[PDB]
Amino acid sequence: PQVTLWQRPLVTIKIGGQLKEALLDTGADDTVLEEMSLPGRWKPKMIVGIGGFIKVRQYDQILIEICGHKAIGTVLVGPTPVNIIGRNLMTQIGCTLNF
Amino acid sequence: PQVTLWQRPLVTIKIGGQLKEALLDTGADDTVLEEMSLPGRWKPKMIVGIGGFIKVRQYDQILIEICGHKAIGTVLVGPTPVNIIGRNLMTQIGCTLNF
Ligand SMILES: CC(C)(C)NC(=O)[C@@H]1C[C@@H]2CCCC[C@@H]2CN1C[C@@H](O)[C@H](Cc1ccccc1)NC(=O)[C@H](CC(N)=O)NC(=O)c1ccc2ccccc2n1
Repeated sequence: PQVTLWQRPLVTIKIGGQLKEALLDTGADDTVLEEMSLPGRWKPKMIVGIGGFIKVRQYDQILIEICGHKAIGTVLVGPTPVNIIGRNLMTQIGCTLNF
Repeated sequence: PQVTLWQRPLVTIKIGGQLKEALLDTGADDTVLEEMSLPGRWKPKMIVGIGGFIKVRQYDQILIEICGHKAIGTVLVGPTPVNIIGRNLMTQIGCTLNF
């Protein structure tokens, strides 16, 4: 459906057997979730945003359901004040901007 | 038109008599442009993103053309590595996410 932007575009994702709210971020290249326990092997990684860098744990081949749509991809876990769904998973579910 | 997200959603804006590329960011509450000269009176402001805070100059009632669509609103100028069009101006031009 058409999600307008008067308020933040938040949605519910299910990942790691848990339900969470997340922000559909067309400006985030990656998907970054708050600290949590995930099944798998991870690598350290450094990412950067407006204020500088944060170190996150990279997870690959993670199944994540975004509003009921299964998607598999790389998830970054770390100190983000808010769970962010980046363009990587959004393209998989078919999201897009309308102008 | 429907802007997909395989690559970054960049567009051309015209502001301050100049043409610039900017990112359509559904995850940014505000609009933040790289340091530039703007016509007006400004207030200092602190904003925060993934890595922490940055101090920006707030400008109000600024006319900014996004891909030819005039919009008037508050612009934040400061040390951002990339010009960001936030949800504030996007709602004015009628942008929205399609799921
Ligand atoms: C997540 C990551 C992969 C690191 N990518 C990014 O962070 C990219 C980096 C890009 C290049 C540098 C300039 C910014 C763009 C867009 N950002 C995405 C971009 O969408 C980013 C996502 C975000 C949201 C909340 C908190 C942190 C980060 N938004 C922001 O940084 C905007 C800044 C603004 N416009 O006011 N912040 C917020 O709108 C915002 C909202 C709620 C908050 C709650 C607590 C703390 C901070 C909060 N910040």
